[PDB]
Amino acid sequence: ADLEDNMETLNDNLKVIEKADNAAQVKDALTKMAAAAADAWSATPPKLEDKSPDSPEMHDFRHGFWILIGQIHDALHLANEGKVKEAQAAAEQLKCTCNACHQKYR
Amino acid sequence: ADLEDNMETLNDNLKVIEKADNAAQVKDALTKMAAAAADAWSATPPKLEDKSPDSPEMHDFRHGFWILIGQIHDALHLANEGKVKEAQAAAEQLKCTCNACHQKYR
Amino acid sequence: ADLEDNMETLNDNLKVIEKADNAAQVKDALTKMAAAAADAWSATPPKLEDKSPDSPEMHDFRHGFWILIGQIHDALHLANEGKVKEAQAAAEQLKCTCNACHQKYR
Amino acid sequence: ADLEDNMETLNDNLKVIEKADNAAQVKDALTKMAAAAADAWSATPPKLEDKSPDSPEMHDFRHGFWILIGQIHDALHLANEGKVKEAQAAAEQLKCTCNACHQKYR
Ligand code: HEM
Ligand code: HEM
Ligand code: HEM
Ligand code: HEM
Ligand SMILES: [Zn+2]
Ligand SMILES: [Zn+2]
Ligand SMILES: [Zn+2]
Ligand SMILES: [Zn+2]
Repeated sequence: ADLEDNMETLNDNLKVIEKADNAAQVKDALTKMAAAAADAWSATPPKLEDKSPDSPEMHDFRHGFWILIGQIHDALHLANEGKVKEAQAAAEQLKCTCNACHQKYR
Repeated sequence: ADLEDNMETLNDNLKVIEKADNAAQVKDALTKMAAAAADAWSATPPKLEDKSPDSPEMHDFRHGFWILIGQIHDALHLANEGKVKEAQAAAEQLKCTCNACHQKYR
Repeated sequence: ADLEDNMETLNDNLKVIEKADNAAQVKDALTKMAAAAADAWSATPPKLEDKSPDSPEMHDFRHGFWILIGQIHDALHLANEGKVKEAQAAAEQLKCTCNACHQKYR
Repeated sequence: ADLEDNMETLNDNLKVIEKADNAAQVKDALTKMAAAAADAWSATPPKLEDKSPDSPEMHDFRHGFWILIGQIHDALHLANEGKVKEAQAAAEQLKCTCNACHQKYR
């Protein structure tokens, strides 16, 4: 659905990964994050409402999702390999991307 | 919207890139493809209708979109640098990904 | 060592993947390709000997190795998950990048 | 050459990026970092000397370099586009990867 709901599922599932005991829990959480990130692709954030869909800001905004999506992808492979700690570490590294976009556009 | 519509916009814009004379045309077409690929993320193809969203087939199906999205991302950077020929070559390389998914799931 | 030798190991191991019966064989081959691709990074091809290391051609040449390295990395994740067929398909998709560089610079 | 020398050039060039006033400076520094990261690929860190090259630790160590290499690649596209501030931000995000590997293996 909307940007806020997608952001909520990203946040909820990042916390799930942080507290996870097994690979299945991490895999499920990352799958849901992948779907939320993909669904958020086309959203226009409130702070960029006055800007063109083709503006440098909107391109940069969408670029952040490219980065997040790529990171979720790789973290899911690590989880699929049963590498819980490695996948959790990869999910922690996702935060740098979360935080970078929030700093600019939230 | 639906899978078929997203595939049409992928195909339309790939052709635009092949026939393009300037970077602006390639940039615009790749941007459209990126949106279409992200929107297609969550779709269930007709041939996998009987399968679980968590089946090996559906994970592999979605994985192909991860690959496509990554390739579109890189091609847009080359287009942004004004490297028309390089971006066109990158777009041609996308076809390997198109064809690979079609052969399995179309 | 030298570009030719790295290319030999890339080609040899690609063929090993094609003929492989299990994931261990694919994993081993892809690990060898990863090392060869990384070692090839800083090589200057005969056809670009007259060009500056900072030339558009040399940047483009190195870029092709980034692409190849990224694809080997993902294919190895698939092999690590025991997805032999998927990893073999991924390795087949590597050829598009092999061929693209050879057409321009070999 | 050796791991320590590669780390020095990574560190020196990261600082250059942080203090840079032009895209050319950032481009040059990122190119050097890419070469150093590629060269570090096959190194065995002192803390993993008693481990097999096929150990989980060595796989994870090498994985960190793939991640770094991917991020340097993206950052260089941004610099090539003349987006100094975006490239500098991308280089800052590299630190997350530097720091993550150091915490585990330094
Ligand atoms: C896993 C990574 C991420 C997490 C955990 C996350 C989490 C959140 C949370 C909890 C909110 C607040 C929702 C609310 O109550 O209003 C939010 C808002 C927001 N996020 Fe993220 N986020 C992530 C990645 C990103 C990325 C990559 C972008 C941009 C590329 C982004 C852009 C935004 C924007 C623009 C808002 C404000 C939404 C609004 O006001 O409607 N986020 N995020
Ligand atoms: C740029 C690359 C691609 C192009 C140019 C392309 C093009 C097309 C076209 C023209 C159609 C027929 C649409 C119609 O009239 O019904 C189609 C269908 C389809 N494509 Fe793609 N495609 C691409 C990428 C992909 C990828 C990466 C996947 C899988 C991950 C995929 C999966 C499918 C499926 C499952 C259908 C069947 C849709 C249906 O019958 O309802 N495509 N594609
Ligand atoms: C997995 C894919 C690849 C395969 C199977 C492959 C295989 C080969 C083979 C069989 C040769 C000729 C044999 C030799 O002289 O050693 C060669 C040479 C060469 N390759 Fe590739 N290669 C691959 C990837 C690449 C990529 C991505 C690039 C560009 C970035 C590239 C650039 C070159 C160049 C410039 C030569 C000529 C070197 C010379 O003759 O001194 N190759 N490779
Ligand atoms: C751009 C990111 C990075 C920067 C700026 C950086 C910088 C440094 C510096 C300044 C040192 C101390 C000098 C030395 O003794 O080598 C060092 C050491 C080291 N780094 Fe990094 N590094 C980065 C990335 C990484 C990554 C990704 C890994 C692992 C995947 C890693 C593993 C190590 C190890 C094992 C040492 C200790 C080796 C030794 O000195 O005996 N570094 N790094
Ligand atoms: Zn990975
Ligand atoms: Zn690129
Ligand atoms: Zn993958
Ligand atoms: Zn990018």
